[PDB]
Amino acid sequence: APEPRVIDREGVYEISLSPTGVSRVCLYPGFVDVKEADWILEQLCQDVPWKQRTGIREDITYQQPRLTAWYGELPYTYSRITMEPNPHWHPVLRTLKNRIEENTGHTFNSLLCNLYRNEKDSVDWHSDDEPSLGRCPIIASLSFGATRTFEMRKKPPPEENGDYTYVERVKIPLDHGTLLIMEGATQADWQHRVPKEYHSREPRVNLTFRTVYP
Ligand SMILES: O=C(O)CCC(=O)C(=O)O
Ligand SMILES: [Cl-]
Ligand SMILES: [Mn+2]
Repeated sequence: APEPRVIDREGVYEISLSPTGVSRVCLYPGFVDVKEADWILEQLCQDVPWKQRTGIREDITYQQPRLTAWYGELPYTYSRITMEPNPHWHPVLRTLKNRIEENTGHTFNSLLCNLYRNEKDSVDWHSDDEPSLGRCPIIASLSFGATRTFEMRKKPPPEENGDYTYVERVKIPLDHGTLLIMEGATQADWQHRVPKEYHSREPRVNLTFRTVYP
């Protein structure tokens, strides 16, 4: 089994060129300085209306191993009743939205907040390929609190018979205040997850900004 590549330096990485196109990730460690990130984490922990929700795999439901809240536009196929998106952005979240946009040149209209309570909270392998994100969505990820690992694995071609054993893999540590951008063919050609850990972890808040189209 090949060895996962590690991305942990500020930079811009074309992680693949095919089959759909160039998949690109950009890493910005310390996008938010630690002390400001400490204050932001406090605010979001006190104010975001975190709730336990269910997810779907294979038309069966389950309690997601994370708490969530939504702001702005919601992907068309999700349930507004279940996800309860707030069209009025928390002022702190609005600031971070504006700061990402001013520093990267990308716009967003949707925010998913994820609270990983501890080392047993996680998100399983997936792509951000909801239809209303379009082909090649630009997705910005901002992390606060405990470091957790963002893993990626390349979607195998058909001749691989659905085996992920030998696909290319990337590992990215996401620490306090780090911004990560995915763009290009990344949702098309890759999956990603945040795995559970077998060692004590304090809380982590992740902000995933996206653009939902009508
Ligand atoms: O928390 C992370 O960094 C990943 C979150 C994610 O993949 C999602 O919100 O769909
Ligand atoms: Cl999950
Ligand atoms: Mn995702």
